[PDB]
Amino acid sequence: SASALVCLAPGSEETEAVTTIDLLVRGGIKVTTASVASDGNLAITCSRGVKLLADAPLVEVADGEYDVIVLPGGIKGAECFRDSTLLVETVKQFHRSGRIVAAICAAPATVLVPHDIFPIGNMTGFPTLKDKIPAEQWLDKRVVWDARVKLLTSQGPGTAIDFGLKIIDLLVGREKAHEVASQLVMAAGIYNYYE
Amino acid sequence: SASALVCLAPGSEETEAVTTIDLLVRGGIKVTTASVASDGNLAITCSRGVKLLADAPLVEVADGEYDVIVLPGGIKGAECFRDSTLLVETVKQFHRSGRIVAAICAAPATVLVPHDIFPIGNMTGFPTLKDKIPAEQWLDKRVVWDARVKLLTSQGPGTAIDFGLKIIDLLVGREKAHEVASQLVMAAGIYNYYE
Repeated sequence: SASALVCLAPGSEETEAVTTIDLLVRGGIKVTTASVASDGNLAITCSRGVKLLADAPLVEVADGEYDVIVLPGGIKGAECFRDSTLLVETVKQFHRSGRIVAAICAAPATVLVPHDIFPIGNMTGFPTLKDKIPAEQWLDKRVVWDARVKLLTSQGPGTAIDFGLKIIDLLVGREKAHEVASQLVMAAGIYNYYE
Repeated sequence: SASALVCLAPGSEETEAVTTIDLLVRGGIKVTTASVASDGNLAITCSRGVKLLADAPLVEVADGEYDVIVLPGGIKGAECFRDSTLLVETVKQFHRSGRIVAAICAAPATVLVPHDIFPIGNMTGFPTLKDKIPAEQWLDKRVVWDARVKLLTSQGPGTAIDFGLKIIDLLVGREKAHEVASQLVMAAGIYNYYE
């Protein structure tokens, strides 16, 4: 019965968003995609021109029963997220209500830091944006999970598998993470959750 | 400069398709997505439910100036490709005219082998479908490039980066492939075009 809300804005990074969605569905997690900062328009043009159709406007789904809210990166998508009062409030509400916030690539530095959503609490993001993340919070790691604040972060398009697998591990369990990983033909240095 | 025709069908594997498109654009390759939906529909529902929009129906663009035709996997999307006379015709024409055919995951075994498009040449594909590739052609490599017949194949969602980078190497060159790789935060077991 686990579910995820995956946010999409103009300029979101399509590999990050789609890889994550696909893995979550492979993990048996129900995914809803939400259009952010488009006044309800479901057509989203991503950072390298891939066009997606979101399921619903964020304002219609923000109050639902999801276990995780996912913020893909892509600098311009992340800026839309940052500048959306609804997005920011929804992320805060997910946190305060004991749910997971998952953010990749530009999203940590661009969305979470300026709004002080997670002012203590370990976090990563795209490495060339390292300086935008407070020194004491930064870790240069493919995926960072801070259970104290239920914050999952990750670094880039190439870490989207690692990111999605950790969401599965947290929501469904290790066995299912391995089941999913085992069918992807993953590169050798990525953790596969085996026994 | 270089261009790529990326085919899409109902049931295409969205991580494979989108990762490839993203990397090709990062490589400076002009990408056109073509719907192989039998009715010409462009709003494609992929294998895990992601809704992608194709630029054009295949009939309108099959005759274009492209250096490579790319066949994503996904079982039902590859079946659509196999069962499309225009798709098969187009792949044969790319091959006979000295251009590249690139196929990942289910596409080699489902599209290429039944139509005997490559009676000679090394190929890979999704490992659980290995028995569907003639033993004399099968290799268990993340990416297989057979220059003799200009056939590029790859194995799964987790090899989509490897696949896309090799397309860049072939269409643009090693420098650009390395440039793109270096932006991704990719895992250590993916060749990064250094040396």
